[PDB]
Amino acid sequence: GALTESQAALVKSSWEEFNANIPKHTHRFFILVLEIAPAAKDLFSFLKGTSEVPQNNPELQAHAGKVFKLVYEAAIQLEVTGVVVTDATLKNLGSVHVSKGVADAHFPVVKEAILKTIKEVVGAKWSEELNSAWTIAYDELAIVIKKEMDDAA
Ligand code: HEM
Ligand SMILES: [C-]#N
Repeated sequence: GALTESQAALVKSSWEEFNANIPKHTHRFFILVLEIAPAAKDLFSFLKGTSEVPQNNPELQAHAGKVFKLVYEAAIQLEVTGVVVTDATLKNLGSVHVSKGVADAHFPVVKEAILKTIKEVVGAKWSEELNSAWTIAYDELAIVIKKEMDDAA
């Protein structure tokens, strides 16, 4: 689909819609995670010892916000430039996932959880053209982190 001027315009618009509600969209995101794979719970410091996903934990929120920002920035960078750029951050990202016990087969867990999360966020505006646009941008960014994990291992 490439990322036409028209597709980019579609991701920006839908990201703005997400940040518009972080405590919601972020706790939703962790539930769609534990739906797709329950075991994942022992991994997060702020989920261990708990029984349910904390709803107002600042550690949790600041964590999940950072995750979606990174996927959006990725899509514009693809329409403008044509690529996703690897920096210091994405590399420190890759280290911390390894310390914590995270693997690659974990990644379609977090993707579906994010496409389903954005399908929920845009509702009727949803198009093929948009699904195509966030699918392209996640896949392009995941390709880049998995790359830094394998490197931190
Ligand atoms: C494009 C895809 C992904 C993005 C953009 C992303 C982003 C992030 C960020 C920004 C942090 C916090 C880093 C810090 O500041 O110290 C982090 C932590 C973490 N990540 Fe991910 N991530 C991705 C995929 C995954 C996957 C597939 C898993 C596995 C379920 C995972 C599990 C974790 C865990 C356990 C931590 C530690 C949190 C703690 O215990 O405090 N991530 N991630
Ligand atoms: C990362 N979640």
